[PDB]
Amino acid sequence: MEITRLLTLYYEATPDPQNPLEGVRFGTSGHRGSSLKATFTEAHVLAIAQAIAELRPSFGATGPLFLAKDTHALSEPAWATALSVFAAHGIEVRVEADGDYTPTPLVSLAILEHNAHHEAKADGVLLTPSPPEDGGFKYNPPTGGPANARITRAIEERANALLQEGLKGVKRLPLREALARAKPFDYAGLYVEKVAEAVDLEAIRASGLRIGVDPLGGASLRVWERLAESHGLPLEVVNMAGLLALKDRFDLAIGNDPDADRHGIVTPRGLMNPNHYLAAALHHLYTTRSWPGAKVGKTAVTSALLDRVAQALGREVYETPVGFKHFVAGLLEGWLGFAGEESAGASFLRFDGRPFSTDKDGILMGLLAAELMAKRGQAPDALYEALAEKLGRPYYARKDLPVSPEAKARLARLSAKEVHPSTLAGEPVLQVLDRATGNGEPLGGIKVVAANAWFAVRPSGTEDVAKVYAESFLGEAHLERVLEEATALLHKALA
Amino acid sequence: MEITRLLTLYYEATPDPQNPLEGVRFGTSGHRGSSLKATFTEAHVLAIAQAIAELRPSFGATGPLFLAKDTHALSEPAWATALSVFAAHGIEVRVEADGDYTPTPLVSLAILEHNAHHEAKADGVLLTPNPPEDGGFKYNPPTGGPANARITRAIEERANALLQEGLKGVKRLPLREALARAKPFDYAGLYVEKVAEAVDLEAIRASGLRIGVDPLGGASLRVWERLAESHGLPLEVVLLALKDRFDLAIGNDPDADRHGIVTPRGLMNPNHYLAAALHHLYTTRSWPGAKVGKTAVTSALLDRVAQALGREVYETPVGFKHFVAGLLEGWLGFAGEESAGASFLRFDGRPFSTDKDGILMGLLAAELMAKRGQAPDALYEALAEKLGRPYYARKDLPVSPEAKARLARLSAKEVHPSTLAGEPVLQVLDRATGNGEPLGGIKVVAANAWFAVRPSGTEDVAKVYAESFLGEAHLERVLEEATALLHKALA
Repeated sequence: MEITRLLTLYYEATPDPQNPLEGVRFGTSGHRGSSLKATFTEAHVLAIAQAIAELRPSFGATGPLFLAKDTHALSEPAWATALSVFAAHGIEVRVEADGDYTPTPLVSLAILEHNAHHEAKADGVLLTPSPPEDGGFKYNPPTGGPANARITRAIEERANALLQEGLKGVKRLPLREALARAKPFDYAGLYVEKVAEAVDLEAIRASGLRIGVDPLGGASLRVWERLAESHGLPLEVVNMAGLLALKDRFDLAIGNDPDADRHGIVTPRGLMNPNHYLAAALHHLYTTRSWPGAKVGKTAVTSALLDRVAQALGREVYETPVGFKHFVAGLLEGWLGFAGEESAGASFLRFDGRPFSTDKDGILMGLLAAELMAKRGQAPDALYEALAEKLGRPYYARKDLPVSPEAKARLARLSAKEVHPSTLAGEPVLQVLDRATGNGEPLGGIKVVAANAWFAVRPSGTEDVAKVYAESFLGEAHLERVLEEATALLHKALA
Repeated sequence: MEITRLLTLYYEATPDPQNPLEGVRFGTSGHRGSSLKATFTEAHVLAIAQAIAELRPSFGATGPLFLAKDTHALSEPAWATALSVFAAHGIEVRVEADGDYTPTPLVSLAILEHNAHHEAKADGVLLTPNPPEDGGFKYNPPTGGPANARITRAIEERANALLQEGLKGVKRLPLREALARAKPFDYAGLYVEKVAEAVDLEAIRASGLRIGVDPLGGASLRVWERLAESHGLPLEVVLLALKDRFDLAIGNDPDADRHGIVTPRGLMNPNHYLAAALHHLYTTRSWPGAKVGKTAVTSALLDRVAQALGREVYETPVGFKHFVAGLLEGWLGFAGEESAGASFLRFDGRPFSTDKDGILMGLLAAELMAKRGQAPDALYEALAEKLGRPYYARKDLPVSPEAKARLARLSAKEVHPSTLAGEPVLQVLDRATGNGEPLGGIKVVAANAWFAVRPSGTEDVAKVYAESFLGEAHLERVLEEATALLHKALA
């Protein structure tokens, strides 16, 4: 009674109209929850899909809608629900042709290629929670990436409005009919073809390397197999990358999560720290691509090693608040060559300089590790080693400080002016920020920055706790010194 | 995998109003179907639950309704749907207190036990089907056992009427609300205490035997573990029970109304086990005037065994429902069926379970080996040597859609040979010798062999059952003449 109960609740459970916490909370990662908590039910999908069908035009999407779903249990029912209402709105929905699952970056690609050649722009709906065992509903506009706050805010309001009026305003069609309406689309077909213009597939097939790829039960199965059998890639499809280390008997092994927007890198030395791989990937990228006037994008809590890698390569960084959405415009327009988070997510531009995928691409990042080892005659983790030695070795850590429901609110109002220590673990504070250096947008929480270490602290949008991040290029002892002062300072301000 | 699809289709799919094959088909086994074929969907459950809610009064049930579900995926949502509807009608619904699943026999006991101490009689609803791909909805009246044809026919029409009118007449509650109104009931608890009134548990406890029990991922998991615990029974809970490191092993199907017996010699043929059980039962219980119940297709060894003990046989059409009344009123101490399903009376002549009880039969197999000092299969061997060894064959003959209709019109007149496999035909029947009700099909009886032919209710098939006490080669002659006779009559 776990999975069967899980799907029965999706349909049998409904959110409490009077409980703001069970309604549609469309954020940076779309709407997420679980039927076990009544936070992700048929009710939620009907409202969000209805809302998107109504606001779609205003968002500038008049063409087809690319529908996808990952391997999460609740995604199955969601896909059915969404498809059913959209089809009832006459919108041309495009569903997976080969298989039933479509990784997030493939939808991103399908939208981009479409709007680059058609007037009636397309958008996309991805039913994926990211990842334990909960549902997710994400929207990607004609930009082909995570929707911005204006669009999410508008979806959320309408969804809750419909929900609040009992859904009497939702139009639906029976699955059977909707399905007869849907138009099959070869997502992977398009992927295998175009990815060749972002990654040197040639250099990989002639590398003599033995690359392993574990779809980890995710949705990247079909695309990996087709990438291998369509470019003659030396990669074995053997069904982040949790426990892919099972067999370090490959020259390199790639892993992807359910919607494959994230990646894990394994080598004989083991599983790479996400931040460390980004560092290496970044160096390899800006060392082989010609991206005139293209900055390096990253979130405020992303490793500063990327910062040091960019400087060493005469490249400028564009720091933003957490949320891959802040990179979308930058990638879509070409001024961001590489964009990544510390959460094992990233993407970069094709050679051309044009965008490949505006959302996080776990597949592209996996292929790159292969290309990196190929062209450089050096493993990715060994590249990180060379980077750490020359530019500085980062020590990252993060902790959560439980906070009283009242202090949690005080944290929300906290700003740079209230957090101004002259020192950080023995170093002169160079900056205190409450806005992202790249776009100047507020970043929710503050960041204290020193020459070799920095720390940030932001409120948890779910539970009453403060999320503190800290990094240092001076060692574990120093890193603890930073966390202590961070914690300390943090409580003084929330007192 | 295909399982999330199976459950999603339970809700996203519905039966076509213009196609009778997808409507409610409440037979002897209740309603069975699959969402993958729009034959078992929320529409179906909503319609049946609503039908039963409106008809319970006329069926004589004005008390609690015992709800239960097995381990079939489609049983989960069906439980939710049924509970919601029943709750909306103010019906007091009893649900599984321990674990989430509950075996058919355990519901039967609860009804019987309740109706023997209250005036507002109780009934039950079990959500169970068959393969993992489908589910079912069964109803057990105040009798405690499978509903008869009258009730079943009433449920079917009302349910299809609702479906035809889009379910406009279906009222329900949100699961959560219905769930709050649900009264938890400890099924296994009542079973563990009362079973000691039907089988000699002390004998098993002291037997020194090592028994193995394989619930097979079914709903009987809890009751078994609790039986071993509350009685000191040498039962180890774990038909692939093919891992004979026990003196005796037991298997049960999902809803536990069927049993499978395993000994170092292998898996006992269902019919054979029934023979052994029947003998041990009548050479051990004192059931004054209690006849032996069996279906027209169940092995004749049972007839011989009953004859050897001076007991009358009461043969009926297929369908355990034909034994309910007899078990309920005491005139039949044992009721068995070739499909590995049986039940019997309590030591004192009172009903224990009026429906098939794979747990009872399983416990009985151990009591048998404990009290007799011989395995169930060694007993069957002795009965076969003394009264005659049976050879049973089953065979489905696919028939054109046209013959399927002629088959349904076939009677004793059309199938009347003078001899069967070189033996004089004693009687040709199209009625059951016990009650006298049509057995739907025909049966040809010789002194040492017989064969029956009946229409499958689900597909264009004529089912042929043949048995001979003369060996393999002779069985082959019985089948052949049988299929030959069948084709000719359906030409």
